[PDB]
Formats: sequence, C-alpha cells, structure tokens
Amino acid sequence: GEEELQENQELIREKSN
Repeated sequence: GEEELQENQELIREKSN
C-alpha cells in the first residue's frame, strides 16, 4: 500500500544496519 513507500525510507536502510 502507500504505507510501504513511507516505511521504505526507514525499512530500506534499517535492513542494512
């Protein structure tokens, strides 16, 4: 949903650290 595009910014990097 549109909630992923938002959590992405925090879910994309957090995935690394």
